[PDB]
Amino acid sequence: AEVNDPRVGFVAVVTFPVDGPATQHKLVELATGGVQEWIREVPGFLSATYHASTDGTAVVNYAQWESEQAYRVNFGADPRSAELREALSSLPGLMGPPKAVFMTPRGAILPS
Amino acid sequence: AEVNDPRVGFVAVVTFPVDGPATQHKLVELATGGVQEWIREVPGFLSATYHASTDGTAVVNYAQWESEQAYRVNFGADPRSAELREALSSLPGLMGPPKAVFMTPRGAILPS
Ligand SMILES: CN(C)[C@@H]1C(=O)C(C(N)=O)=C(O)C2=C(O)c3c(cc4cccc(O)c4c3O)C[C@H]21
Repeated sequence: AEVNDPRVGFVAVVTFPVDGPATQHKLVELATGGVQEWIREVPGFLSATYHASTDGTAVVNYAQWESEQAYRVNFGADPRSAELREALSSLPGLMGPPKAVFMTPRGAILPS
Repeated sequence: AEVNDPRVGFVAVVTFPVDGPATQHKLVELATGGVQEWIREVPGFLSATYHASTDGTAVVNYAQWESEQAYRVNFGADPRSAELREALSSLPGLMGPPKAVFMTPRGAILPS
């Protein structure tokens, strides 16, 4: 969604510490895989964008949801979220567990 | 811009540690209170979205840029960037200097 779309009620920013660019590419490919297609159809899901840090040491997911309740009761309650968490957090090359920060959009500066 | 617009070549995620929700509100209010009106017309600036962490301890900015070159040359190299930093650090309730992570969008999941 546009970053300041009013439908975006909740945002998760998840950071995965990796040992380098080869692992960053694998992590992204696995996360945006094809078998993660079910996420697209979860009620309340708006977007998940994976980024590689410029220094090769981290992959960051910025994800937009309609609400915290949608994220917790529709994605979190689904058995596939536990499956995906296991898979991503056990890929070889990870230097620690993913760290998530949950947050609400409160203001935005955009060009006119 | 849409999170997966291909024009987004460079992203900065800046985390401001704060002492609770009241400071969260005051910092977003400051950041969107006109101190950075000038940024809207900077070439290559796409957006700056400020969010309050749900735990009350940080304000996070997700900022989209057309390229790292536009960010460094049209933002970082402009003396007004430093004035903006100084304005945001002068607020009571900040608990440390802001932390930045620089990154490139590499994959996305959108709805359907
Ligand atoms: C490893 N998986 C990928 C991982 C793990 O471990 C944690 C965690 N253990 O704290 C986490 O919070 C994740 C998280 O919040 C995720 C995970 C993927 C994921 C995918 C799409 C949207 C979205 O919002 C989201 C997400 O929030 C990946 C998570």
